[PDB]
Amino acid sequence: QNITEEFYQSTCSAVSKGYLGALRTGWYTSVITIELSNIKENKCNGTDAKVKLIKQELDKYKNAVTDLQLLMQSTPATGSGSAICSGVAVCKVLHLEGEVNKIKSALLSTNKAVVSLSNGVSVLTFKVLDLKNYIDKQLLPILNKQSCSIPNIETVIEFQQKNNRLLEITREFSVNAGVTTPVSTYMLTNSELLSLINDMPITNDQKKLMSNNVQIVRQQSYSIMCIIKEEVLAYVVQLPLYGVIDTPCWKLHTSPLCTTNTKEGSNICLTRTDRGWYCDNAGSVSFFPQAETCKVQSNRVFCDTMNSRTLPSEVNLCNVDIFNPKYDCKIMTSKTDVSSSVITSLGAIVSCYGKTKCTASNKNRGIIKTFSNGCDYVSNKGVDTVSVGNTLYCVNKQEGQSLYVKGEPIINFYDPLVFPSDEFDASISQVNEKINQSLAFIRKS
Amino acid sequence: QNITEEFYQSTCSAVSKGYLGALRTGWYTSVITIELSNIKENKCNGTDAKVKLIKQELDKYKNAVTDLQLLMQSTPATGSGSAICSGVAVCKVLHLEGEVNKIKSALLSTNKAVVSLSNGVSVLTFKVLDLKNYIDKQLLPILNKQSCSIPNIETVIEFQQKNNRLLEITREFSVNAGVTTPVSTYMLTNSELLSLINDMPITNDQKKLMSNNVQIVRQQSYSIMCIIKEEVLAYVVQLPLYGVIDTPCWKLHTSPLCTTNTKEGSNICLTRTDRGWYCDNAGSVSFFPQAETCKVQSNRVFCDTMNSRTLPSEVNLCNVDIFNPKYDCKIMTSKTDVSSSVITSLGAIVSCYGKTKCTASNKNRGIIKTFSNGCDYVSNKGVDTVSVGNTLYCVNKQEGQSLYVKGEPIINFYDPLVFPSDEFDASISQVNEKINQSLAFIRKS
Amino acid sequence: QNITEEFYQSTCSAVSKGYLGALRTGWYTSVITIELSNIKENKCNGTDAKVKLIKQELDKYKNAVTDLQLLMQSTPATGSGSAICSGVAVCKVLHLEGEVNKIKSALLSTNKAVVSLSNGVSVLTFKVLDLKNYIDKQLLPILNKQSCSIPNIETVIEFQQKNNRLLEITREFSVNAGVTTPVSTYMLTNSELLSLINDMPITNDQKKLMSNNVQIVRQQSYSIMCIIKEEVLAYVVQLPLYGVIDTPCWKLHTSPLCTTNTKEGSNICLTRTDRGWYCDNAGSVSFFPQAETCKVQSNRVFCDTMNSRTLPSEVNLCNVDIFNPKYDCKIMTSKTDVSSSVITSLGAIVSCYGKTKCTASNKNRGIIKTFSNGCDYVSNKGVDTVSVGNTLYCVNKQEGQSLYVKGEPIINFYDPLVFPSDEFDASISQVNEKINQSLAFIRKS
Ligand SMILES: *[C@@H]1O[C@H](CO)[C@@H](O)[C@H](O)[C@H]1NC(C)=O
Ligand SMILES: *[C@@H]1O[C@H](CO)[C@@H](O)[C@H](O)[C@H]1NC(C)=O
Ligand SMILES: *[C@@H]1O[C@H](CO)[C@@H](O)[C@H](O)[C@H]1NC(C)=O
Ligand SMILES: *[C@@H]1O[C@H](CO)[C@@H](O)[C@H](O)[C@H]1NC(C)=O
Ligand SMILES: *[C@@H]1O[C@H](CO)[C@@H](O)[C@H](O)[C@H]1NC(C)=O
Ligand SMILES: *[C@@H]1O[C@H](CO)[C@@H](O)[C@H](O)[C@H]1NC(C)=O
Ligand SMILES: [Zn+2]
Ligand SMILES: [Zn+2]
Ligand SMILES: [Zn+2]
Ligand SMILES: [Zn+2]
Ligand SMILES: [Zn+2]
Ligand SMILES: [Zn+2]
Repeated sequence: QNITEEFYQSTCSAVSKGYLGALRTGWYTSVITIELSNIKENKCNGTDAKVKLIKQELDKYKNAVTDLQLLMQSTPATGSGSAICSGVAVCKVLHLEGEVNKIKSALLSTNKAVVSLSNGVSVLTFKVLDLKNYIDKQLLPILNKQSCSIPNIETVIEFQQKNNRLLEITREFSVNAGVTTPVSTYMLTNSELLSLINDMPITNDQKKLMSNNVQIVRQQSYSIMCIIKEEVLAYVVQLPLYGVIDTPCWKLHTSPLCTTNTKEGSNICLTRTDRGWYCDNAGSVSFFPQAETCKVQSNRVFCDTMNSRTLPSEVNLCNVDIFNPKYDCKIMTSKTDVSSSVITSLGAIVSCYGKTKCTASNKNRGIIKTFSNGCDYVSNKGVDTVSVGNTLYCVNKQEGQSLYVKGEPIINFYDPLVFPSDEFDASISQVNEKINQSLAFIRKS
Repeated sequence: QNITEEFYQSTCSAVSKGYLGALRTGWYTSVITIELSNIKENKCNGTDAKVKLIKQELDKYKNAVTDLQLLMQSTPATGSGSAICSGVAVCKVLHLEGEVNKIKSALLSTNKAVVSLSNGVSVLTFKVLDLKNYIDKQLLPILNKQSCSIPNIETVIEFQQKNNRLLEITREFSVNAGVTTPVSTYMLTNSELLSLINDMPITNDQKKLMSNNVQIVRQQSYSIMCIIKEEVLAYVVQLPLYGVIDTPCWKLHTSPLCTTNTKEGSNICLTRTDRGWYCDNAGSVSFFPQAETCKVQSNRVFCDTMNSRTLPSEVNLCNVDIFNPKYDCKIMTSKTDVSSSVITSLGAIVSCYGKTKCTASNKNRGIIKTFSNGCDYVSNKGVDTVSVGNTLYCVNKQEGQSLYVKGEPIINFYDPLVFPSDEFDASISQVNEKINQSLAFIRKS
Repeated sequence: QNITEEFYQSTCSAVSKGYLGALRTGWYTSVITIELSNIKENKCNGTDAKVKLIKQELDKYKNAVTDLQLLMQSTPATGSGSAICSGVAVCKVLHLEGEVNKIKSALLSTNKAVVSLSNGVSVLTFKVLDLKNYIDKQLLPILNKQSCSIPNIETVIEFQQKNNRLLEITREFSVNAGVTTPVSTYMLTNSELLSLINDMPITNDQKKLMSNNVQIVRQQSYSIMCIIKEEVLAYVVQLPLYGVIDTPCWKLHTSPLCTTNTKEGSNICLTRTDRGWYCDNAGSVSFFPQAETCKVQSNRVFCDTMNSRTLPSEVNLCNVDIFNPKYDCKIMTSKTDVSSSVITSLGAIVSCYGKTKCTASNKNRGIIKTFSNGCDYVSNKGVDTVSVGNTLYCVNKQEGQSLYVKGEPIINFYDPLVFPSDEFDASISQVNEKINQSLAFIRKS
């Protein structure tokens, strides 16, 4: 909806509100079949280039099938095994005797058909390529003789077009140990993907969402290779199910908050930790530390709960009351006062220290704000770039309202001498108790 | 052989035993040649589309050769230079005058031939593509006249098939600064790779291993571009030699071990460090911290010693006796009691703290175990998924025996007040001495 | 110029001097247009394979245009937005009404033309592909009838060659959300890149530099997709401008510096931090912590200031005087004495501790130096490999002069008992004051 921002001068942090989240909570698997031709090598009298070209392209069909066969005899484990158990279970059903015969019967007349497997999964099966029809009708009557018949150059070219998708799928499945991500258009065409989305047991408001963000759907999908058996090549595409739709999502941005003394070695720093995406999820907050686990389309966010952290909903109160022991508001400390900048959703946080020249300029007006020593913030309204030292950042031109929450920087509440300057993932209340215990050691003496 | 597991309740860690390791200790280089045609651009009377198509494809042959030439005038350094010295030394020999003339003579009649270079290396050379034969026989008599002769569409298509492998190799060598990894099927076909494996100075038991794991061999190989000189395109493929075969390998899994007090801010945590693959290697243990440096095929492990750490064999005794100062059993400490789970080889470790809902469910039975506060473990026998908060993990369905080693969690042996909660790569005996020194400061006062 | 090295025995660090740097400080954008044909699907009497092949390839042209259209309706945000503001601003100008009509007029007769946009940018526009000319002249008179005319197989093949570049560009723009990097030869051919370099407002000495390192230029460039409007496909290529040329650049290499006591648990370690590339830049030093932000061609370095840190020029004095509080010479401390090696530009630093077998061998001479416990260094003159434990490193064979700066290891100046063994990003003067404060706590008692 409306993207807004709030910069907290007290903690040198910003929160971008107003995002609508789509959290993946389930998987929808689908079987993709390719009708193959069970043929063995045949040698006949061949000389003219058209016979050679067909036999050359026919061998690329042969090596592609054998490459997929030795891939399933020994399949190397992948780091995606903890996320593909839903689709891997489907490949084990197809390897059972008689199960490939079922999908082979349902896809006898149409491209799409629903198939009830022997494991209780009513999966939707597609036949995206038919090589048995082309080889047995156009190639076998030409090559299964004493001397090879002469094929036309149209047949040589038409067969290279059909065989191409098989070769490209074997290429991806071989280099990725049968589990590929994202799902390419070779694994599933955009036309096939939209038709697959439409047939999903999801709401009409949810089908419009996945259809407008098909590239994000591909990046959050898996393609799993199953088995080759009885002239059938089958592989499972594992598509995301977003059980959480239109949930509030905020992104926390943090920057170092140091003191501004004039002698280096006499300054202490403080920075909020656990920056990233926070979204309401099932009575708690799902935090996403990794940056690539949430795809954004500027109004919206698409996250995967596979790489998330479950936090109490009180964690959002660290932005308004950080000194409350009721919520573990975590920080890191040091004595490294180096200047930096963070480009937020509607502006930029600037931490300027030392002799560094920090500024924000407009392309046609020039320098419109020069930052002093400390932590500050600037809106994107009228600002194009932000320069910190010899580094120039670009400000996001997204429309929205920024709110500057003025307040005393909390680093000024700390006596420098007894400060813990080597804390990593420490809570605010944790550090204060460590300071109260270290001050008693000076009180008695 | 038999994959087994041992979960240590005292240290919240699991060790997966029974893996057979294959550690790379050497390199076997091989020269791959492509016979090129030394031709310059020729212009003749051309109009019909077949002459244009040949000249268009002929220019793609020309720009591909010139692109490889300017790549060798200035070749950017790569991060693989510390691992390709064996193959880079071979390219420098070919750049010597008269050395390319030798391999050009040995490959005069056959595709494969052994060549003794001028540096003491008896390397095996392959001729995988012959473009000089096709250009000089089928194209030059057509184009080296006053007016161009009319080539058939079979020639136009047959030349695009042969020229394709050259264009794809130049594409990989250009984007990767002459050093590509893994070695694609364009650099070396599966047929050429198996034939190359067979001719290696390794045991017959070792040839069967590399032939059943060709994809892992590709991922642990390098393709290095040499020189283009005297109508010859040569590049070295650097293949792995596994001097260590069938060595015991165990994978250590660790999870946070915290106390279970009811007031947050009064709990301390502890976690074993240096998780990853450990393998016996030459009287010591080779530890692999990076996750991608060891490829697994579920019975076996394929690691590269390039990114390994050499540890004394006593490091394995940290799983049975962690408090022994004879071996530096390292841990990290904090006060961050956040729930998490780790999917092991035969089960899952669960560290549950706070209000987090941790559970393990079966697809048809439902919740079969609910974890309480602390660190626990569950077998894969009967378990399909593990849920921690809003995150659901998939359990590996590998067959094996798990062993639950009961014991008091070592975190209970620590007084919370004087605990060091900010140690990173500290030893157990190191921390205890720091606690004995900090307790004396309270003893005197 | 001349690459030299200096190893500091006192700090276990090496500095490789003599590199000439090229720091990117600006962007030069250019518009790349592809003339498309505004056609809708037409159905006529078609049977022979040539009509089917044209209509099949024509649909791949249709889906490629529609895929680029739905990509611009909703474009996912990328992590490169902070570096593509220069090029993104150009795409917004083309989306204005009447602006695409201007470039469409300038490119009416030639491939290249300068166009003054409605935002003050005098950009250079290229027309690299003309599909409207081929479709409207060779395909529309064949297909826009009652029954389809029979096209020759030369037309079917000639159209697959022209349409291929469009399909490959749509593939890259779709998987990368309209912002691709590096810029492939499909986005911009080597012939087009060199011509684009030549027309740049840079010095003749600067054009020779970019032309000899086109692959590095591609890796530091961006390709941004603009809009499809009025039979024109336009996208911006953002090329680097190196405002800093021939600047001195040094690379700092660090290795752990531990004590050599015989009882483990009684040793302390120390390591300089902030290793990487340092270059003089505008009166300060630009430090590059990330390894991939600087491309090297062995004489030269090509860095991007987008991911850099601005430090005072006094930071170089940490190599000759580390104990001076005037510059924050930062270190990290621990008690982890594990052996390791670092391959430098002209040699190798070796930190050998414990029972580890550290050595440096020559291929024909064997072991030429055996390292003892502590930190040492070896030149590349006569050395081929360096072995530490079960790990073998390769030494860079670059020509240059090494200088061994002898000195007492600074770790011996520290009393082990009161040492801070858990400091991360701490300054030398910071740690010494923490030791002076901890010794007073023992002085009074
Ligand atoms: C967003 O802001 C506009 C004002 O520009 C307001 O009219 C609208 O109601 C806001 N949307 C929501 C969901 O509050
Ligand atoms: C064609 O086949 C015959 C056998 O039917 C064989 O004798 C002859 O050599 C073949 N022609 C070739 C191989 O060119
Ligand atoms: C593996 O376990 C089986 C029991 O299922 C046993 O018969 C076999 O000997 C074991 N293998 C080894 C190498 O001990
Ligand atoms: C063909 O070649 C002749 C010279 O031999 C030249 O005069 C003529 O223009 C050419 N035809 C073209 C270029 O179409
Ligand atoms: C590099 O070293 C050579 C000596 O081998 C010397 O002649 C030359 O002047 C040096 N270059 C520079 C720029 O100092
Ligand atoms: C050819 O077109 C005619 C109409 O003009 C139509 O009746 C006929 O069925 C077509 N032939 C086909 C579709 O094979
Ligand atoms: Zn069929
Ligand atoms: Zn951020
Ligand atoms: Zn030959
Ligand atoms: Zn693990
Ligand atoms: Zn035109
Ligand atoms: Zn280095």
